[PDB]
Amino acid sequence: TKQHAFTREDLLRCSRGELFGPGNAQLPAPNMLMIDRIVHISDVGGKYGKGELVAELDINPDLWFFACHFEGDPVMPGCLGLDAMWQLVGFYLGWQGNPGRGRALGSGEVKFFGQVLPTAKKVTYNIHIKRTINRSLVLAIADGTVSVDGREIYSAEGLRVGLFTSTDSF
Amino acid sequence: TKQHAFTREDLLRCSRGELFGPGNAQLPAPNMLMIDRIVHISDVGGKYGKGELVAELDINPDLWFFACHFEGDPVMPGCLGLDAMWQLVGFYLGWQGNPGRGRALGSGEVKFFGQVLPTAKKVTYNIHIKRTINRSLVLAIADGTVSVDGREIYSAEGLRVGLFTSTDSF
Repeated sequence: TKQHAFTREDLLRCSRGELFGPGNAQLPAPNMLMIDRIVHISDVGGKYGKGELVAELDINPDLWFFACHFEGDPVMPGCLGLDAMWQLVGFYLGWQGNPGRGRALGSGEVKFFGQVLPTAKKVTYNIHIKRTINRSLVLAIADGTVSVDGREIYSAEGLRVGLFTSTDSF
Repeated sequence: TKQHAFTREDLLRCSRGELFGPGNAQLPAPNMLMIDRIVHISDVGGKYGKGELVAELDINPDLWFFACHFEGDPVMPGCLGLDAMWQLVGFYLGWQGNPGRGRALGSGEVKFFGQVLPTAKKVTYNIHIKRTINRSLVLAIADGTVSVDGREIYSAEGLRVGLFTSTDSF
C-alpha cells in the first residue's frame, strides 16, 4: 500500500520479482508487459469504493505487435489490451501484500468497439476493483476500460485474477 | 469452403494475405500467431450445426512467451489462448469467402481453470460456430474451449469477430 504511482523502471523491477518479492505477483517482462506506468493506484475510491488503478502504455509505430498483427493492416491485438487489465488486477493483489503468483481466471462480458492504430500516442487503462475474496484462494474481481488518446475503445466486466502460493497447483 | 485442413505453411501463407487475398481475413504472423495447424474446419456440424474448427499449437519450452511470462514462473498467457479462438473465428469468416479485415469484437464469459506449462506437448482449440450475421457488418459468434494434452483448461462463450471492408473505419 506504500507507493501510489510507478515508473516503467518500477514495473520492470516488478517483472523481475523485486517489487513484491519472489513467489508474489509479478508483471510480465517485455514483450508481454502492456504497461509503461501506473499513474494512480489506491485501495479506496473507484466506481465501487474498493480501489482503482490508472495506467498508461505509450504507442509508436515500432511496437512489436504492429508488424505481425496484421501484415498490411497494423492494429494492437484486443487480447493484449485485455491482458493489460488482468496484469493490473494481478499487480493490485500483490500491492495489497497478498502472497502468491498471479493467474487470470477470466471475465464476464468483453467488448472491443474501437482500435489502436500505429498513429496513436497513448493507451490508458482504468480499473475499478469490485470485490476481493480471501477464501482458500485469494482473488479480485474488477471492471476495466481501455482508451486511446481520450476515446474509450474496450470494456471488460468481472475481470478475475487469482493468487497461487508455492503449494497451489493449477 | 475448398479445403478442410491446413498445415503451418498454409497458415503462414494466410498471415501474408495469400490464402484469402489482400483486404480479406488474415491470421497474424509470428509471434502473435497462436495456431500451428487446422485439423478440421466445416460449415456444418458442431455443437450448433453451424460449423466447427479444430486447431493445434505445439508446445516446447522455447516458445517466446514462457521467458517473459513470468521470469521464474513460465506459463502461456491466457489472453493468447483466448486470442487463438478469435484468430480461428476470423479464419472461419474468410474461409466462407466473406470480404474484409478481421477484428475481435469481444466475448461473453471467459474462464481459465488450468494452465499451459513449458512441459506440455500440444494445445487443442475446439470452436463451435453459433451464428453468422450478414447485416451492414458481417460477424460470427462462437463458443470455444482450449485443451492441453487432453485436458480442458479454458472456455469462452459468445466469441464475436467482425469483418471490416476497405470503406469501414473502426
